Amino acid sequence: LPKPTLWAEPGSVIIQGSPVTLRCQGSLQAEEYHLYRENKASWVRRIQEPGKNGQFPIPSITWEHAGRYHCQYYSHNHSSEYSDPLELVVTGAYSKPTLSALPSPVVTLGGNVTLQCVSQVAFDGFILCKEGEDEHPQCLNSHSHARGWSWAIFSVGPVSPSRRWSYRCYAYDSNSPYVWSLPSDLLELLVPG
Amino acid sequence: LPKPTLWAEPGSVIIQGSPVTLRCQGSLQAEEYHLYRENKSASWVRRIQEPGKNGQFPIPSITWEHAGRYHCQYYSHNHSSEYSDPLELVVTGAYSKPTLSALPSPVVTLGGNVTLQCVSQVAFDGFILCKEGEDEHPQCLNSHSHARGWSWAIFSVGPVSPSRRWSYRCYAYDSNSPYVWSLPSDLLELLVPG
Repeated sequence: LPKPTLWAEPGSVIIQGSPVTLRCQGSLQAEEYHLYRENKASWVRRIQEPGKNGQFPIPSITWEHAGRYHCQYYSHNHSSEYSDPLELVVTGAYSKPTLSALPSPVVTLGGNVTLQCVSQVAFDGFILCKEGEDEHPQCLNSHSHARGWSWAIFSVGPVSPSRRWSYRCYAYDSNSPYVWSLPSDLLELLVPG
Repeated sequence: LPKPTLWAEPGSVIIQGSPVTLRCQGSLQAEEYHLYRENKSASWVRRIQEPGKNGQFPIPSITWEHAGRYHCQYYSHNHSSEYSDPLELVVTGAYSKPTLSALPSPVVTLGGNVTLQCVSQVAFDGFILCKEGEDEHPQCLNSHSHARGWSWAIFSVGPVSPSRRWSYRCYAYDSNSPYVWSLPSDLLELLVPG
């Protein structure tokens, strides 16, 4: 039976000391749940019999709150399968990095530009974001699947389209960073209203 | 004397069988031009009358070998301006194609998370992500990083396509603790005329 849906009411990448709630949507005939996982134990909200999901608010958050998050609505008899693991992130812990436009902040119409993200400390993890219109801050992380077999990944958060929203990826080797393979099969993202 | 700046007209990243046309502007005084060259590359040239027109370098049938970072430095009277900031020429479609699989699914809410995956059959190390434009050709973002000193990350993106309120922000975390990012940094906006 359908795995629940779990997102964060205000957002996912939050600043320490900010209100946040973890809303779980599943089958309306839901009586229990399942949350946070890093070592077995759980935050369960046994909702009566209404038509209002099972939220999980927290006024002040901490760094420990940061990790994976998955719910699991339980029925009078039926037990459902887990859902999508949520990536809650708390910011403002270490030394703020620097983002430098290469070469010039001024950029031509449809040009290329190298944005340098630096810091005073050694780091092998960085984030790039973007600011749109009505909506709020949106960032992207990149990780790799080196173990077993190699290929990178592109972790994106709260998306906000306007016109065309399609993604295509490439592949190459460091021997030649300018000569690349053929684009991938057009992947079209789906969004409700 | 001012520094020139070169750019492609049909775009900087193109496929085989497609026309490539680079352009390097400057001052209306100029007379000549200059092209790229690397650790084992070859240099080029073209001559100009006296007044400034456009300065163009064509390669109708594009080819992999032509794939390299470029440079432009013009000539005036007695001196020579400075060689413009390099601009990497990219030729695509050489080998085995990868697949893009938005795990665990492409369907996602406005404010839903998602992880577009690009896995390749052959052990590569350079992967670029490329969202397409409505009338604008796809804007491409590569993610490479350093090693020496104290490692830092650089986001090398292709054609810039400005849309709404512009602003960027940066962040840094540790390997052991990935769900904990540093404080925000300054804001950065890209400048594009009309």
